[PDB]
Amino acid sequence: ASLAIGGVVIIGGGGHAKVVIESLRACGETVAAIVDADPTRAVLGVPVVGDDLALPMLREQGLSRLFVAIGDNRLRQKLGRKARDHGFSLVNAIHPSAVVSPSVRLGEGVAVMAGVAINADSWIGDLAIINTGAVVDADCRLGAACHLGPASALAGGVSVGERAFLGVGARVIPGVTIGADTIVGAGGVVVRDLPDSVLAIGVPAKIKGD
Amino acid sequence: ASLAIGGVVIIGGGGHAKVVIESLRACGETVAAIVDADPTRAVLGVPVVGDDLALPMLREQGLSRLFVAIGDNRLRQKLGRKARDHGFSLVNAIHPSAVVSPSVRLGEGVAVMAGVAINADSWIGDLAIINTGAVVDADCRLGAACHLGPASALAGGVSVGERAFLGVGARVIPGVTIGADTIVGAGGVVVRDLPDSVLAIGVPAKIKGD
Amino acid sequence: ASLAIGGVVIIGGGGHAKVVIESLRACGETVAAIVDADPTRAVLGVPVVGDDLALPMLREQGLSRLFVAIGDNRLRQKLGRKARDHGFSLVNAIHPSAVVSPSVRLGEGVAVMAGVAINADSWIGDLAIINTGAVVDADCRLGAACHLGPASALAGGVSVGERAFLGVGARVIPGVTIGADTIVGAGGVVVRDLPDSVLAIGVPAKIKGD
Ligand SMILES: CC(C)(COP(=O)(O)OP(=O)(O)OC[C@H]1O[C@@H](n2cnc3c(N)ncnc32)[C@H](O)[C@@H]1OP(=O)(O)O)[C@@H](O)C(=O)NCCC(=O)NCCS
Ligand SMILES: CC(C)(COP(=O)(O)OP(=O)(O)OC[C@H]1O[C@@H](n2cnc3c(N)ncnc32)[C@H](O)[C@@H]1OP(=O)(O)O)[C@@H](O)C(=O)NCCC(=O)NCCS
Ligand SMILES: CC(C)(COP(=O)(O)OP(=O)(O)OC[C@H]1O[C@@H](n2cnc3c(N)ncnc32)[C@H](O)[C@@H]1OP(=O)(O)O)[C@@H](O)C(=O)NCCC(=O)NCCS
Ligand SMILES: C[C@H]1O[C@H](OP(=O)(O)OP(=O)(O)OC[C@H]2O[C@@H](n3cnc4c(=O)[nH]c(N)nc43)[C@H](O)[C@@H]2O)[C@@H](O)[C@@H](O)[C@@H]1N
Ligand SMILES: C[C@H]1O[C@H](OP(=O)(O)OP(=O)(O)OC[C@H]2O[C@@H](n3cnc4c(=O)[nH]c(N)nc43)[C@H](O)[C@@H]2O)[C@@H](O)[C@@H](O)[C@@H]1N
Ligand SMILES: C[C@H]1O[C@H](OP(=O)(O)OP(=O)(O)OC[C@H]2O[C@@H](n3cnc4c(=O)[nH]c(N)nc43)[C@H](O)[C@@H]2O)[C@@H](O)[C@@H](O)[C@@H]1N
Ligand SMILES: [Cl-]
Ligand SMILES: [Cl-]
Ligand SMILES: [Cl-]
Ligand code: NA
Repeated sequence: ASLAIGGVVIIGGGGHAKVVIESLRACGETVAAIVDADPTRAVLGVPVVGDDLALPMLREQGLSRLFVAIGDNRLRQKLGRKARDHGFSLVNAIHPSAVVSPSVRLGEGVAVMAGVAINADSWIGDLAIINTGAVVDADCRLGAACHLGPASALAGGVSVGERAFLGVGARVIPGVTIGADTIVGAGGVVVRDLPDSVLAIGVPAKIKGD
Repeated sequence: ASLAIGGVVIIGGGGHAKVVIESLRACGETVAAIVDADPTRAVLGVPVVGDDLALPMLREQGLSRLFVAIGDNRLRQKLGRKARDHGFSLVNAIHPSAVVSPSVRLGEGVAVMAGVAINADSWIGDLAIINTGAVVDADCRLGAACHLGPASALAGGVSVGERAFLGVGARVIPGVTIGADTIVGAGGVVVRDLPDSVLAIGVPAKIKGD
Repeated sequence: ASLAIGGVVIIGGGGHAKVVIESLRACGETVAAIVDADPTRAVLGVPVVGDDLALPMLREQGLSRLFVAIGDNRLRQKLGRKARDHGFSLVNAIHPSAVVSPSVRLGEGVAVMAGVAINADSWIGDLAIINTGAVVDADCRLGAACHLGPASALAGGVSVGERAFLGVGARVIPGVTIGADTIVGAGGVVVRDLPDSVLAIGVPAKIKGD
């Protein structure tokens, strides 16, 4: 738990964390430490210092910036609130190759991976993930802790509910609203609104029941 | 109608205009004014000065560069001809993140959005839209006023007819020709030539009649 | 066969070569000559000097760097071995717009086109093609001489066998293994492992027999 001052604490030490670490370093930021539910190491050279019980120690030692690198959307949302309760500020991890329009509103704790484009007047909720190569056209609204998977695309005016997940290569046509907690499978093409809490797959995407 | 000299006039004041405005500003250009069929405001800080009846006034006051920011392909084509009749030059609106190969032939009034790649020896007709994240591989031929939607992709040697439209995430395999005025739905995967004036949807794309 | 010293020899003079030539020139490299099975010209200003029988002459004259610009995966693999037997080093042709993470392991003779992203801890075999706009998420393993077509995407932890081919816009969900010599059609969405030597198409991708 000997750290250098000033850097970013990461919650989570998986594959998603690797990619976030490399976005932060590409921006010139320093990653100080990881906390992981397996407290046993290092991720890309960043030390795993403990589990979430190490958060107060990290804060006391002067570290105050944090990113939640956990793919699971509800868990990420809960951990972001825990981190803020412990006095951390949630940074954004935006790869320098991402194109984020100057009229985009960004929340906090947002991941925006390499190759992303986000166009005019889009709003991006806290703790959203806009993954590698994803496209978000103008006037979209992305709720807190949703996840646009790699190579997915939203055409204009699409709203994505809190904690919704779009799989790799999913597509949404203009004006569509997708409910909270909804999953679009990989490659699904969404051509009408989706309610909350369903799973939709196919071209066109169709809701799959039990 | 008090303007600064030297900038670009925009026909259209919708969501597409927002994105074009931001491409032009990312290149260091100034947008002078919008003309919109609803002559009532501002779009991203650009004043709406009137409807298309204001074109001659704008030209007389020394403005001579124009972009047609209208998604509808036939309407865009008609408005580009009107603009040229009124003595405007049609500029291109190419986001600085777009990769346009040095052997690409570009027309005039072309939009090329953020994250696009256009490879060797492709030809891009006047008033085409190559939207956000779209890929155009080598040796493609894009007719005037066609529209490759966001995240769409053409493999090599594909020809797209005048005013054809490919929806978000559409794909075309090598060597395919798509007729004029044809629509490929979002996510459609085109594996054989399409004639003029049809609608094709699905993986693989199939023509949908009445 | 009068050449300038120091540049890259290209095997193949087709559409793929055009794109590779332009990646190399975008990096400031000089392309010295093409050898093509049709020994009859120039490709983008690069002289065709002969067929593969000209390799020893080229080496003797001091040229030692080579790229194999042949789309056919098995043929490319064979030609890369021939080139190395003749004393050439196989360079990589990585467009400057590609984002290649600093923990990616790259082989030799690899093409990485414009707009590609390759994330943390991915390994890319010799003579792989990562084509225009393709995305490779973290922890992927790409075998020698495979081809990820334009706008394709691998989510995390995907393994692609030697000489496998993914068509334009193909998608693979996390953790999937695709066998050697397997073809995924354009737009195919792979949701379970694929054995060697099959063809799979559709959303979801399904193996197509005779
Ligand atoms: C749709 C999904 C959520 C289903 O997971 P699951 O319910 O465990 O489903 P299974 O793998 O057991 O397959 C269920 C059935 O749906 C089909 N299926 C699975 N995923 C599909 C998809 N994306 N599109 C269409 N059909 C799909 C399967 O072929 C199977 O069909 P069957 O009835 O013929 O066997 C999942 O396959 C998916 O697409 N995940 C995306 C994950 C992702 O992209 N992650 C990126 C993280 S960065
Ligand atoms: C294909 C499209 C043009 C059809 O529009 P429409 O004819 O008004 O069709 P509807 O929304 O009434 O739906 C018609 C039927 O086709 C199906 N469908 C619609 N779009 C589909 C698509 N892209 N792929 C496959 N099926 C589709 C619907 O499920 C419906 O099926 P049903 O017979 O089971 O009800 C449209 O859905 C589309 O894909 N638009 C793309 C727009 C776009 O990407 N814009 C980006 C601008 S930058
Ligand atoms: C799948 C593929 C390999 C099949 O080639 P092929 O076996 O010669 O097939 P054909 O063109 O004769 O069509 C065979 C059948 O499969 C269907 N089909 C073809 N390609 C398909 C695809 N990608 N997805 C779903 N169905 C497809 C056809 O509609 C036809 O169906 P039918 O039985 O109703 O006629 C090919 O179409 C493909 O997708 N190629 C991708 C090439 C590419 O992306 N290259 C980029 C290089 S950089
Ligand atoms: C967006 C990505 O999300 C998922 O990636 P991921 O990195 O979140 O998932 P995994 O690789 O399983 O790693 C999650 C890591 O997160 C840790 N973890 C799991 N729960 C906790 C927790 O409560 N607190 C802390 N501090 N860490 C936790 C696990 O011990 C594990 O090391 C996967 O679904 C990927 O496919 C996807 N690309
Ligand atoms: C490429 C894009 O095309 C479409 O976007 P768009 O910006 O063209 O569409 P809208 O948002 O409806 O806006 C069109 C604007 O264009 C104006 N307009 C419509 N017709 C005219 C016209 O004849 N002359 C002028 N000067 N303006 C015209 C309308 O009054 C409206 O303000 C949509 O289909 C989008 O989903 C798509 N991304
Ligand atoms: C990745 C790309 O692969 C394929 O492109 P390609 O450039 O390899 O294919 P083609 O345009 O037919 O050109 C292949 C060139 O490669 C030459 N060639 C074919 N065989 C040989 C060879 O053994 N030695 C040499 N030196 N050259 C060979 C042919 O004479 C021809 O000029 C196509 O499938 C494209 O659609 C795809 N984008
Ligand atoms: Cl660091
Ligand atoms: Cl301006
Ligand atoms: Cl050169
Ligand atoms: Na892209």
